[PDB]
Amino acid sequence: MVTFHTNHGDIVIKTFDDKAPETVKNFLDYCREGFYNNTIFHRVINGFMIQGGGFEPGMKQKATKEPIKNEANNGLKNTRGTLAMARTQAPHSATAQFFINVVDNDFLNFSGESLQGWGYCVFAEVVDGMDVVDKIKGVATGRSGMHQDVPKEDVIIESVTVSE
Repeated sequence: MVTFHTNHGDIVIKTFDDKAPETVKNFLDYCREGFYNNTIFHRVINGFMIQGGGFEPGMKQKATKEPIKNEANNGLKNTRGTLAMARTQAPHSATAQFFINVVDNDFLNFSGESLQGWGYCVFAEVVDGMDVVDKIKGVATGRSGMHQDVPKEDVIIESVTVSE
């Protein structure tokens, strides 16, 4: 288990260690190294997802490790409350950024090992604090440089605690 301590409340998640082993290891290493301390949910789209783990306040992107393999061919679906890895168009490009699905986002799901099919790798699920996720997803947002859906007030991941 892992708890995001945000300035809107605690989000408790259970990792899917068997189904996305490299994603979960990559995630837990960032957690333990403090990488997510004082990052924000920088992209918030109600009825879609909330995305964070990349930027400090002022959209100062953090330096990351080399990207990880996409494990979305594990068959796990981007249903409400699941966590998945954000990434660019390249399927195996994900680094630290993740998002929480706030609806069932069936269109994000793996359908084939290809550009358009690879989809987004689910690696954990919220087990407590979906109320906090539902508060964050509804905050006011706006533009910030080349970025859209940036919360007008920072939604800050203050720190992460690991439970074993």
